[PDB]
Amino acid sequence: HWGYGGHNGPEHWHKDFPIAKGERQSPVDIDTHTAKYDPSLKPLSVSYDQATSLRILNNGHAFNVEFDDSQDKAVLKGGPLDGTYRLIQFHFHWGSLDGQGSEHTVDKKKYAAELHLVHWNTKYGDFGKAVQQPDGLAVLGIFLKVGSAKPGLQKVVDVLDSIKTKGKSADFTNFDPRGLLPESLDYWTYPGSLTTPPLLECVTWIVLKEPISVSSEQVLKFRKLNFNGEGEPEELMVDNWRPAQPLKNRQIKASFK
Ligand SMILES: [Zn+2]
Repeated sequence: HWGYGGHNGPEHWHKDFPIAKGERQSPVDIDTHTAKYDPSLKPLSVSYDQATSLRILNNGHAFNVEFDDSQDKAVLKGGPLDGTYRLIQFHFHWGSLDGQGSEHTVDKKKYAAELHLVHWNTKYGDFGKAVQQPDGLAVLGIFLKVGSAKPGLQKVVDVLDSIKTKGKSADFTNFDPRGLLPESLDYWTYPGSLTTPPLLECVTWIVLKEPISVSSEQVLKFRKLNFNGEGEPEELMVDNWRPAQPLKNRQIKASFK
């Protein structure tokens, strides 16, 4: 029953999911002056040329674009990672207004939205086994700011009318997630968690420094989605973000000087 409503939002999650008060929770504020440049970090390798998108789903919390993850098609490697991580889905978090929406913050700056590309470690065989391990997942986070349109986002925006409510899905083949990346792959990294219940502490976060630009119209169309199911009282799908959580005994590392 968790959500982002007036009585089931992030501040209530800990009652069903006590790990919400744990030691490695996400997101966090990235204090750029305390993050350490780590010259041992490698460039990120994002290999999406063979990615196979399948479907887009409104799950009641966000929409997920799902991929075929039964072979090494779309993988993330390098950076802080050991081994190979396969893309399973991406989704976004966004606000009701342009001044909030992101989950991670940068020196307390909130962006309008955040993209998460979720990948699982192939040495565990499946996503459900991977989430039980401290190196199971790698999530690439990309901030969105409102300005110029992102051409490679428009196919996502145009299908949202067809998945307005919880439990609706649409065929979403042939989408190229390379079109959602910024120019630079400089990043920050730290060990954390899923940002939705069950909030499992299985994620190596890789948060890009350079935001992508989207238009005001593109984000406006995200905000016309619904959290509810068909025929239920309309609840616009906005402010589906968890606020920043305590960093505790963790180090944020930067890939760049
Ligand atoms: Zn997310």
